[PDB]
Amino acid sequence: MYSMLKRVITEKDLLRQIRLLEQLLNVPQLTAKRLAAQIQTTERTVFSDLQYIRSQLPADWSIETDSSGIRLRNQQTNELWSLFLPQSISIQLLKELLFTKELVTTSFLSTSGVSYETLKRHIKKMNQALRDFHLTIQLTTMTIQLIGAESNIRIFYHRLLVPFTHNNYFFDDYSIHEEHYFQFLKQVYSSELTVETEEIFGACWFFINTIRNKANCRVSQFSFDSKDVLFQLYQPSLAKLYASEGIYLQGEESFFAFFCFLESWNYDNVYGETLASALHTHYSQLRKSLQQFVTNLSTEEARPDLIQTNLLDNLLLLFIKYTESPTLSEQFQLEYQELLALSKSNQELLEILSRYTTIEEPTYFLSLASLLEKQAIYSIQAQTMTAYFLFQGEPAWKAFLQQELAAYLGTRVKLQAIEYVELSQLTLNEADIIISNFPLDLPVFYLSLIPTKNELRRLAELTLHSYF
Amino acid sequence: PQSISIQLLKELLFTKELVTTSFLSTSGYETLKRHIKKMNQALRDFHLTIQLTTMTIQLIGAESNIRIFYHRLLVPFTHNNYFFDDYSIHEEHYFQFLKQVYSSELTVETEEIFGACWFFINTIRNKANCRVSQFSFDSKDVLFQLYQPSLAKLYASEGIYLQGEESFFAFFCFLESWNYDNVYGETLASALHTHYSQLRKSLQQFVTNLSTEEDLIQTNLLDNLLLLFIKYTESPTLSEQFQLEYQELMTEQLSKSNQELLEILSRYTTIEEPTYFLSLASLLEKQAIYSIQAQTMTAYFLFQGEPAWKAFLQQELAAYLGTRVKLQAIEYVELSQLTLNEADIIISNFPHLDLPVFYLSLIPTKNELRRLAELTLHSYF
Repeated sequence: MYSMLKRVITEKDLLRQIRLLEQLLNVPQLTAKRLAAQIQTTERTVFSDLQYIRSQLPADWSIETDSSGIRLRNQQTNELWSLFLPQSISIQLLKELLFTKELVTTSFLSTSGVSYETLKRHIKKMNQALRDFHLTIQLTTMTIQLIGAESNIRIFYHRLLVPFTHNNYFFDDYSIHEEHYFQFLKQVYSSELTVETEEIFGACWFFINTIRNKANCRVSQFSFDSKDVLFQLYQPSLAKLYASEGIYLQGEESFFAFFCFLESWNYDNVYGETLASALHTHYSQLRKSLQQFVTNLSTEEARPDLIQTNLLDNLLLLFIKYTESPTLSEQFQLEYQELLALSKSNQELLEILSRYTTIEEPTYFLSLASLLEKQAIYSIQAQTMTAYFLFQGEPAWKAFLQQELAAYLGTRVKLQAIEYVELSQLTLNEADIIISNFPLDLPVFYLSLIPTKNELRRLAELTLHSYF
Repeated sequence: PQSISIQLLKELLFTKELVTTSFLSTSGYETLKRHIKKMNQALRDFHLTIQLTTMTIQLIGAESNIRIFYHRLLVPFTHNNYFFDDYSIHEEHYFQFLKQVYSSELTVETEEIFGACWFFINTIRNKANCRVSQFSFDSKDVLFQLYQPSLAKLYASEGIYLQGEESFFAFFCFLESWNYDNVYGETLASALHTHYSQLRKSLQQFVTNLSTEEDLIQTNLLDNLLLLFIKYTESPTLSEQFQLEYQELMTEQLSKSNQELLEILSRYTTIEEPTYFLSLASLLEKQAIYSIQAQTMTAYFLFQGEPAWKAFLQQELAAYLGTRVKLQAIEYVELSQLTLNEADIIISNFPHLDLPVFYLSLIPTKNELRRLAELTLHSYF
């Protein structure tokens, strides 16, 4: 979330205060002094932290404190983060290691204000969270450096800084650089290679790749195919984007930049005609195997509608992303928290992915496979619950109430009006319920004649196994 | 059981006049005058009142309003033996009556327990010699004729012969239990078409003229209004008195148009103080309009994170939020260029302070799914 940030701040008081700050931007209610539960500390410290914060807010911010509680008000949000984050040594150190491969230790001790042994002690802590990304900061009396494969260095920064894509402390004058990414998207969206993408994710990649290129930290050590078709199609417009920062991309950098862009592509996409035809013409082997797979999944769950969903196009794109570079696609999984009947049939997906590529721990991939499958199946499944509806009282109001309830319960809950006589029903499944206003064996949800706010909370709650 | 109140209801439920000493001692005069004048403040809400003399205890006002009050009082108690001695036996009689209707070409959907409870009360009141009078009705009315034989047979099962006014009133209790958005059997439908086609023609002009006055014709408004007009024209007096039952509902939940409705109404029946009719009519319009508005709020959806997750989550949010809510995926770009209305929210997990944002966690908790439902409530109710 900001949780990468949280793992990398080594100063606890400052982390605490960062957690306080987010609290009062995130929740524009009044928060109670009692909030201290949410931050997990004493109210005492909350009050000391607030005063700490107050003493250094820019003029147009304020924190107002009373009986009604605590609240942050302003007469833009990242100006607060730009004030507080650089107060942390570990963030200062990561900011400098993003822009140069190596720092002079004495010169960083000088600007941070700390002793070598103290920095050693912070860097030990930081190295515990970098461990997962396959990185470590080495500290000598001469040099401070970020050791690890350049691809993994960039993925870590991307995870860490994507939320700060509009922050001037990390990306000096970001808006001018983002305008370059916007211009590249316009050209893409206005051509027949148009493709939908996550633009903040894209733009932050553009920023990171530019900065590492200017600091002479180049990527390598991954397989790709120089002659890959999608790569060749997009290479020109990616060359122009990076050209706008005075970057020329050598062979490896150029594929990396393209891979980063590809990772930003959405599912259920709308592809321009040149992209479409390239995907129909140059990936017809993968496609056909996935077609077979989707027909066999549909057959095995007993609903041929599946074949008319986007599952085929989504799975193709998933496989493309993985077979473009297994080294990279694997390493890119670190951007996120890697958190039965499909999983059996997914052994066929797993064997198809041997046929084009090799992969080691496919758990993340299978889980994306599953999300796409599950998604497809839910787009076509009918209703997964029957809200049985027994209502005695004024007929006009029953009919209106019935209609409001069905609409509000959404398109997966069937609301069926029944009579007492008919309720001798062995049509009940672990999921189903009866809604009633009449006292009445069974699981019954009682509604007031005019449903209360409480009744409707609990009612939505009990639909939840039918939705996520 | 020790509610002296109840206890007085019951004797007057099952007995017209009381000897007051009988109650005075059958229970435990001045004390009773106290309980009655407090009772009497609710009674007034039904145009009822209890009267005490030394001689008798007596519920003054129309037998009709008494029975309506009892009905609001007991539809919940319909499967209770304290009020309805062996309800099981009696309800069985109501079920056979429905079958002789439901099997047959007179079928109509109704609220069966509201119906059963009317049958029980009308039985009780007739056997205790409290007759209704004091309304207007046509004995040769075709819907009444149609249902009279099956109703006569329902009451015959309790040993009752329906004396004329009691006949129509039992028919009306039944008619009042009929649902809207109904489906009618062949003989009922044919009656409807043969005796109300002109009225249907006039409500159809009305629905059109109302649909341009602000696409309603896709709704079921027409037939539901026909049914309203059918209930009402059977007895405006009884129609208005039965509104006493749900006073609560209506007094909190298109007025000029409805003058045409009244003028139409006036060609078939009297329209003296047609307050309820006007509230019912408004509630049908409301539901008809409701089903045809489509989207009343927009939830803009800003997501960054794993694209597979984006697509699943967008789908499931959209379904959960329902059809009256537009889930629109936007990029950060368009946030500044949103022209955004009262109801609208921004759902997100990328982070400007003062905005109608609802922050979602990459797997939303039951808890934040509760809150989200809440934000939609003014678009659904």
